[PDB]
Amino acid sequence: ESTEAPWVTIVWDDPVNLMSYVTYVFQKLFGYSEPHATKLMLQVHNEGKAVVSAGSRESMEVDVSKLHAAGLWATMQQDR
Ligand SMILES: [Mg+2]
Ligand code: NI
Repeated sequence: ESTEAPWVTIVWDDPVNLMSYVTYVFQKLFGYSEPHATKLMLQVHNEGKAVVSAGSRESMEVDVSKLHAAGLWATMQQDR
């Protein structure tokens, strides 16, 4: 198949960061509203991970880097 396909950024639950911090980071880095950021934070915390953004591989690479700088456990993968 082709490599021009969409990717996602995933945040993984970590035992150190405050829930309030994670909500704030999603608002700050992605411009998300409070209800949206809180829902994603709670999904990370209750499911162990959440897709937080989606787009091209190169765009997701930026989101991962931004999240790492904020101290969050982020990875990216191709979306199937
Ligand atoms: Mg994390
Ligand atoms: Ni998917």
